[PDB]
Amino acid sequence: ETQSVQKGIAITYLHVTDQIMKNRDVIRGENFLGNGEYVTFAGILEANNKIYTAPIPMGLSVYGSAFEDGKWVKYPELVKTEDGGSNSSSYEKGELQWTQYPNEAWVAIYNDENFNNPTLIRTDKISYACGRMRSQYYQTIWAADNGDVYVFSPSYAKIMDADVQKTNLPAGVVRIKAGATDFDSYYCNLEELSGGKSFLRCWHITGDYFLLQMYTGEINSRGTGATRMAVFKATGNGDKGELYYVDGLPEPDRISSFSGTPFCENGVAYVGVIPITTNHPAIYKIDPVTHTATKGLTVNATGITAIGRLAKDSHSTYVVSATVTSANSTANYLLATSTLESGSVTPGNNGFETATGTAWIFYKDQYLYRLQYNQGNEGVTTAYELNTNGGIAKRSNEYTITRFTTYGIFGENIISSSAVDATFTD
Ligand SMILES: O=C(N[C@H]1COC(=O)[C@@H](NC(=O)c2cc([C@@H]3O[C@H](CO)[C@@H](O)[C@H](O)[C@@H]3O)cc(O)c2O)COC(=O)[C@@H](NC(=O)c2cc([C@@H]3O[C@H](CO)[C@H](O)[C@H](O)[C@H]3O)cc(O)c2O)COC1=O)c1cccc(O)c1O
Ligand SMILES: [Ca+2]
Ligand SMILES: [Ca+2]
Ligand SMILES: [Cl-]
Ligand SMILES: [Cl-]
Ligand SMILES: [Fe+3]
Repeated sequence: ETQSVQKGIAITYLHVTDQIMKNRDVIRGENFLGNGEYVTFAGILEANNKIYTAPIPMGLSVYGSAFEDGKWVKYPELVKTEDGGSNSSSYEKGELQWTQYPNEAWVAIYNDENFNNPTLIRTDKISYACGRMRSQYYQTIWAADNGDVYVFSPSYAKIMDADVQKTNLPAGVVRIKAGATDFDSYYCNLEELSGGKSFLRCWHITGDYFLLQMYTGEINSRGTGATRMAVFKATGNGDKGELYYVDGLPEPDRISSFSGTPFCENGVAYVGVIPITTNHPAIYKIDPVTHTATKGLTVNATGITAIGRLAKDSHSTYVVSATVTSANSTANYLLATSTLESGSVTPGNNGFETATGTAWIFYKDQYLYRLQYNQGNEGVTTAYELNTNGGIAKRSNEYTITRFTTYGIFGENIISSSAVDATFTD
């Protein structure tokens, strides 16, 4: 029995009720899809009492390229001859970086949070189903309210250097009917409807409506120009899909960024809009039925990084995470407000100072979890709630967690994941 370093998939659970952190045994990532490559999970989607994730191919590890004298190497000219690269895309000699099979998408369906015996299904109609920004892999699989799972691809691989690693498929969407175990016949080419544009990430709003953060020009590694929103009605136009750019937002050349995860309530989506350069961020309400946006709460801070609701007994409030960035520091404030649609909030008092967070997740209206990314080192997390006096309070337990590149919720577990180096037997 021979042990060696191989690629695995790490899973971290934050149980919200028991307030306990667990690591799963690392899942073997090598040859996850049957072609030798290893994978990164993108998204943890709860629907139909199951977990859906997109196993995003990463190419071949050093172990994978060497395995049985290059068995898995389709394009040997791409195997790296020396260490190189930058940031989370640094590579080592012997790697084959990024997938050799860009013209397909996989989805893994798991019966529960123990992540055993996945149903793995493939489509050749779209490229892999994630968005990309730096190290992070953005969820682009989402469930309509009836349980149908829509699988979106922005065709990020079209920007790969080598022809054989670029996808030739336009950004598009496919479907897994609720309770089905394979894709059905649905397909929507989004570039045909969008004016040739793809997207950075997307989310579910309500019903069969989804929100897409659209590019003004070509998709790119830095996310430049991801400054418009569109509403996608999946079953629109006789089950062919319909895409409408959102009206009422600032001009794209006036938007610096959007806040990251929308807050959905009563059939609409609230999103923070951070303008370039006196102009303060504000929360806009996006009505998917009319694809219209209206300006609401103003946030007197640098940016907005989370929007949600917290409650305890008879108390409840909206909560807006606001960043305050100075020349020498970056601070974060949780701000309580009774409305997202008028007025303003300012740190300096109902605010509560926290560390900054790479990702913020509301668990229902009960808890707010902060997840911090730390490059190659370990991530960090803390959690917040409303006390019995309706004030914002920090939860007792904090955690050091494995490096993560995606996250989601299933049941009472917040789940985070990444592709790791790990020892495996054989
Ligand atoms: O605040 C943050 N970073 C901070 C701190 O980081 C830094 O000072 C530097 N970084 C790292 O050293 C780094 C190191 C690792 C790991 O290091 C280990 C040692 O322990 C090695 O042994 C391992 O092998 C592993 O590699 C992973 C990372 O992620 C890293 O960043 C320099 O970076 C920058 O100056 C900017 N960064 C960027 O421009 C940037 C750009 C990309 C690009 O993405 C494109 C698609 O979008 C294309 O695909 C390109 O191919 C790819 O290059 C990817 C990134 O990861 C980026 O950071 C701004 O960032 C920051 O200054 C932060 C926030 C959110 C998410 C993140 O990932 C962050 O880093
Ligand atoms: Ca749902
Ligand atoms: Ca401070
Ligand atoms: Cl629906
Ligand atoms: Cl409101
Ligand atoms: Fe990085």
